[PDB]
Amino acid sequence: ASSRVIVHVDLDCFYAQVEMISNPELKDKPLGVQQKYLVVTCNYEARKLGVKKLMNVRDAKEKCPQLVLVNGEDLTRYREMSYKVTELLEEFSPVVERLGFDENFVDLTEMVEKRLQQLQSDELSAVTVSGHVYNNQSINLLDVLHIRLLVGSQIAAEMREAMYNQLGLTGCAGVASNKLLAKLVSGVFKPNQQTVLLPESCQHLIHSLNHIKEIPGIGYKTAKCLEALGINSVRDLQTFSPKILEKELGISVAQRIQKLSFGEDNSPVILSGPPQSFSEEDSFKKCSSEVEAKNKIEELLASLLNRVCQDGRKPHTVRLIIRRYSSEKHYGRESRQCPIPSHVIQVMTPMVDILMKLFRNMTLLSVCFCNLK
DNA sequence: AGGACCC
DNA sequence: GGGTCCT
Ligand SMILES: Nc1nc2c(ncn2[C@H]2C[C@H](O)[C@@H](COP(=O)(O)OP(=O)(O)OP(=O)(O)O)O2)c(=O)[nH]1
Ligand SMILES: [Mg+2]
Ligand SMILES: [Mg+2]
Repeated sequence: ASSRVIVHVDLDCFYAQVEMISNPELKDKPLGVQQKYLVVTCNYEARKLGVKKLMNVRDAKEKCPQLVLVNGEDLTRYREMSYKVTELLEEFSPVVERLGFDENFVDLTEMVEKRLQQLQSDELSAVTVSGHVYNNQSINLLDVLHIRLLVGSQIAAEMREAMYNQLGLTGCAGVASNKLLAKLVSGVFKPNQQTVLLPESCQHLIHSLNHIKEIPGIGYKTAKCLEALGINSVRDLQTFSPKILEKELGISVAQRIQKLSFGEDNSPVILSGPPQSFSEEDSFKKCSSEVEAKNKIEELLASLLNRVCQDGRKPHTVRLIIRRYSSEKHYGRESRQCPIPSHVIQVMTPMVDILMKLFRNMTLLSVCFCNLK
């Protein structure tokens, strides 16, 4: 099992789609989904009118005064539809990895091979692509890698069709030989379109990026380190001294990020299955005095309990997260956790009680249940 | 507990 | 306003 066919599915303006489906009157109006002072996402009509993702509400409403806004602080419906998407994809092939609420990877390698064994040495030359070919690259029908990726594009088109027919949702897909490249290529044509990457255009796709932060896997901190070292482009990263990179980022981060800079990524698509943790949050800048705010911890709990119940499995740990404030230097939240007594596993008041103590041990209040069994 | 990453 | 896995 060497060469892979991977699809990355990435839905369009996910919370906005869900809001437009719920309230048809919002369809073909420019629409922003708001959380506190942020317009976290907006539909493609708003993006034509200036509105950007994670743009603050003011900038957004003076870029576009008629922008309609709906509150998206409660994730219940987005989370529900998100699992519907994953389950539908799992029906195509069972190893589906989630990334956030609206991206999924599927390893289609077995499915592609089974479809190939089913065509004769006649219709093999009838194989055609579905959707865009990255960089308008010519297909070579005698290249077995090209043929597999095209069958991969046909499977992806069937996935996007089923999503739309069964769930009312549109999205993009990217088909490529690994997860890094499938995820880079899925965003090439948006919204609601798909693209496949043939191997000869891999360097073109990688060099299309304008900074190494654009590479999935390289974040805020790593990008700052590389900068400090004079590394700005993908090519700077590709040509940089492996030794020097090793003894600066650790052998782990360094060998992996350098491979990514070439388009190389051996990481497997992992079956996400059910979630590992369940949390709810609330934000209020300045607002929590450190006493008159327990009632908040009680709401978070009431709502979580219903979710964790419905799941069918139970958590064996609970955690309280907080954020403090005086100025905005970089990062730092705070957590205390402890196990959940097993009497209480099998509800409110004793949980309120455990939490009010983890509080006393210690803007933001969140509760997180984890260590599910 | 907290770090880095992700959407 | 959520999530993942590693140290
Ligand atoms: N609060 C918050 N929500 C986010 C953040 N990133 C993503 N989300 C939510 C809003 C999105 O609708 C959903 C999926 O994230 P994506 O990056 O795919 O953006 P979205 O689908 O809206 O846009 P797209 O059409 O994919 O460009 O997750 C973030 O940094 N903060
Ligand atoms: Mg995305
Ligand atoms: Mg999306």
